This record gives sequence, C-alpha cells and structure tokens, in this order.
Amino acid sequence: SNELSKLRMRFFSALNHTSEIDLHTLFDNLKSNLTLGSIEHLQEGSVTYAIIQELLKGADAQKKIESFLKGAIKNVIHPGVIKGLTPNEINWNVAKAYPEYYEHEKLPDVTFGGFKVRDSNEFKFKTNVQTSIWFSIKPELFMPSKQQEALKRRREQYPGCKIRLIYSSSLLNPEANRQMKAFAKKQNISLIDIDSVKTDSPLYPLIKAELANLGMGGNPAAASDLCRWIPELFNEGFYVDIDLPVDSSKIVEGHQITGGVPIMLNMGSIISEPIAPHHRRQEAVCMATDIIAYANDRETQVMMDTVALHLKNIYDDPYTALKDTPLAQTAFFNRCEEEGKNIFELRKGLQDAFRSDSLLELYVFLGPAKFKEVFKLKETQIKYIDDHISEFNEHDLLLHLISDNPSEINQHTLDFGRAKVMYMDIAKEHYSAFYKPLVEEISGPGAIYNALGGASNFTTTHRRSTGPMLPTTPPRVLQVFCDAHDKGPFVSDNIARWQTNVRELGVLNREGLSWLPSVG
Ligand SMILES: O=c1ccn([C@@H]2O[C@H](COP(=O)(O)OP(=O)(O)O[C@H]3O[C@H](CO)[C@@H](O)[C@H](O)[C@H]3O)[C@@H](O)[C@H]2O)c(=O)[nH]1
Ligand SMILES: [Mg+2]
Repeated sequence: SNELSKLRMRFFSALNHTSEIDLHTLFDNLKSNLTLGSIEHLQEGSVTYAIIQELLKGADAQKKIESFLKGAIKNVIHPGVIKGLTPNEINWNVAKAYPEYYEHEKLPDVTFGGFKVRDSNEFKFKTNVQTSIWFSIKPELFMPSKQQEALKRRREQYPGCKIRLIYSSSLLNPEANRQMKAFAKKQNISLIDIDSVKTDSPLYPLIKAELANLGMGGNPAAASDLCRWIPELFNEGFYVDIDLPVDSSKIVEGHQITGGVPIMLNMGSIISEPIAPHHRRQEAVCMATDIIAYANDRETQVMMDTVALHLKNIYDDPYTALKDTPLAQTAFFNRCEEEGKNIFELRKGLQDAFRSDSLLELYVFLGPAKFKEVFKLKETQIKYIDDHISEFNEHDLLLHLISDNPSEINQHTLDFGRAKVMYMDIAKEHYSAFYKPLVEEISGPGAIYNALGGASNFTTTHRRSTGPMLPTTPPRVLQVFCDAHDKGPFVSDNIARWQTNVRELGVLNREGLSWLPSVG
C-alpha cells in the first residue's frame, strides 16, 4: 500500500540513503513498530542519528544499529511521540537511555517560579482549550471588528477547540452586552463575566479597581494581565492574546504537550555584547505573557499563588518595582512615593502632565534633573531656571529654552506659538517611556519575570554546541521544558527568538498601543 511506501521513503530520507548498511533489511526489521511520527526523531540533527553515525564506523554495524533502534523506538521515541514530547525532549530521553552511546552532563538544578524544573515530562497541557480577554473602554462597543474577526478565524479553522472569553458586563451598555452574548453564542464561545467571579485571590479587587478607574489611571491591559494569575479563571489550556494567529502546521494531533514546570510562558533569549572581565557574551532568557500554558495539575495552583502574592505586593507598593524606570527620576514620582499615591494616581498624574499643554506644569512634574535631560540643557542653564522658577510665567520659561537650546527645534524661534509646540513635542517623545513601565513592571511581563525569579536567575555566560541541543545549562533547560510558545500552535512577535544577538533583535516596537492613553 501507499502507507507502507510513504513510511519506507521517509525512513530512507531520515537515514541519509546510506549504503554503509542495508537500509532495506533495517527498515523491514523495524517496520512492525515504526510510524511516520517516530521517523522525525531519526533525522539528521537528532541524538538518534548521531548515535547511528558512530555505530556505522564500527564492526557489526547492521546488527548493532538494528538492536539500538528497536529499543530506542519501542522504549523512548514512540512513547514520547504519543505523549506529545518535542524533538528536544525525545533527544534528551534517548541520551539518558543510552549513556553508552551518548556522552552528556546531568540535568542542571534550575528554579522557576519556586519549583525545580523537571525532565520527567510529567506536566500535561491541553492545546485545544484557549482563553482570551477583552475589556472594552467604549461602552457602545462590545469588541472591535479586528478582535471579532480574530476569534472567528480561530473558531472556523478549529474545532473542536474550546474558546473562553473573559469580559466585563459593567463596562458595556445594555445593547453592547446583548451583542456580546449573541456573538459568543453564535461562535460557541464560553463567556466569563469578570464582574461576578467567585475567588479569594488578592488580585480580584485589583482587577476590579483597574476597570473601575478607566479614565482615572486604570488600564484594561493591566486588568487583563492580572486575570491570568487567578486559579478560578485559568486552570487548564492556554491563555492567548485575543489576536494571536494559529500556525496550523504546529497543531499536535493528540492536542497534548508536556513540560517540566506546571506553568509555561512565551520565551526567547538575548545574547549580550561582551562584558567584563573576560570579554564574554551572556545569554539572558526573556519571557512574555501573550502565551501562557497551564497544566492539569495541583502544582499549577501552587505556582500561580507565588506569582499572585508577588503581584499583590507590587500593587500595594509600586515604587520599588518602578525604581529603575524613567519616571523614577521625576519630581512627581518622588512626591507620589512620599505621599503613598497608588498606581492609578501615578498613571493619571503622568497623563495629566502631558495633556497640560504647559511647559511650567511639565517643569513641576519632571523636576530640574529630568527637565534638563529632556531639553538637553547645560547644568548652569537648569540651575538658573530652577533658582528662578517661582518667578516664571509660561513665556519666561519658553524664553530661556529658546536662548539655551534653539537647535533642538532647528532655530524656529521667531514664532513663539510654534516654538512652544515644538518644545512640547520634544517632551511628548518621552511619554511612552514614562508610561509603559506602569503596566509592564506592575502587572506585565516585567513583574512576572521578577515573580518567577528575575534576571540574575535567568542570565548565564553564553555557551554553544556541540551537536543536538540538550538541557545541560539553565537557558537550555528553560528552552526545552518551560517554553509554551515553541510547543503551542500560536504565533507571537512579542519577544526575540531563542539565542538572538542584542544588536539585531528583529522585534517591532509599535507606537500606537491600544492601552496607552492619548496625550495629543
Ligand atoms: O482596550 C483594550 C485593550 C487591551 N486589552 C487587553 O490587553 C491585551 C493586550 O492588548 P494589546 O493591544 O495586544 O497590547 P500589547 O502591548 O501588544 O500587549 C502586550 O502587553 C500587554 C500589557 O502588559 C499584555 O497584556 C499582552 O499580553 C502583551 O502582548 C488584549 O489582548 C486584551 O486582553 C483590553 O482588554 N481592552
Ligand atoms: Mg499585541
């Protein structure tokens, strides 16, 4: 039959059409327990292939290779394929099963979310259950067309995948609520209203506050970020950003993957410029939360609680989490910290300063140090301004900017109205850098990275090859066992690929984010 023909052709391709042994005899002797799925793990680049190549150089190669492959397929590869193991995971399991044929180091001790990463493949994850989140900032609009179309494109392409959607009914007017419910019914989507969830999570009040405070420093992406760490909302399948495409070629037929931790995230890594004292590059793992996988396991709730306790701590005192951000160098931040202002008041105050259309208000907000930096002033220039600021009106301050640095605005200094706009525009260049950490380091991937162990814990001296990748260093352990993006069928552009050089990240940084409030 064509099935046997297809299998045989795949096998001969995998083993490089070698004539050093008789592949017909070998194929015939293995075919009783050989599937297309297993043959992938015999290909060049695999541990199994590497072992075969060394056996070819020794005596009795025909028999030794048959004995090796029969056992490797029966005991390691085929069981791995059925369980949803990746090629990396199968390579490791083969190396472990055949220490006489493959020299390797032991699994290093790596801690991720308070848990030692395992190579047991014991945590199981469903790829056919997907949850996304949409909180509308416009009461008349349940969801924009882009997001509706994204969900349809996932539903029409795939059943029988279960699609769950968290939203807020309180954010929608009655018509929009009816439309949301109608949409979800038509698309066979399980709807979850965040307004009435039963949970004891400390994150739940914070989510409700983020949404209640829209227009007053709340943020719907921050609300969405926090939902992902409540066990009543997420306990199996994947979280995926609502608009992530599915890569059909990556769908696993058993709809199951595994990992070495009970919660996996989107990961990559960045190889640094050389650092002191040996002029060597460092590999630093990077992570994102646009794809999260949750194991069907009690340990999932345990790990999630560690992260939730960290996020609660950040919300309760955000100034530590923000200590190294641009905003931390402003007078406004220092005042807020002394006053114990909350995250909403911090975000709203920043937005207010940049909506003020006032250089004087911007000065009071930034303080002299950051005002100096933003407007590229000399120390003597900012000293004079700061000494006399209690006497200035708006025009007085503009006159000093014009005298001190007309080049910044290409000597368009004769029209004061235009000059003011140009200086305000220079300041607005920095708004995104001030604002984004107020989500990223608070509820976002910055906070989560820290919750799970922080940079130091995920950064190591860069080391390369040789041969098939094995989990024998910390970044390789995370790459093999902890990365939801590689294993899942969802497409992301949020972060660098694994082992990307810092000078060529190839990540688009978008300007008009959905969750950045405008400042004009
Ligand atoms: O009006 C909005 C806007 C955003 N969101 C939520 O926020 C998520 C991210 O919004 P997106 O426009 O994709 O922003 P990005 O900056 O591209 O998102 C990144 O940064 C966010 C904040 O940390 C994270 O929530 C995302 O997972 C991450 O991909 C969405 O999927 C929604 O869940 C809403 O619910 N309502
Ligand atoms: Mg996005």
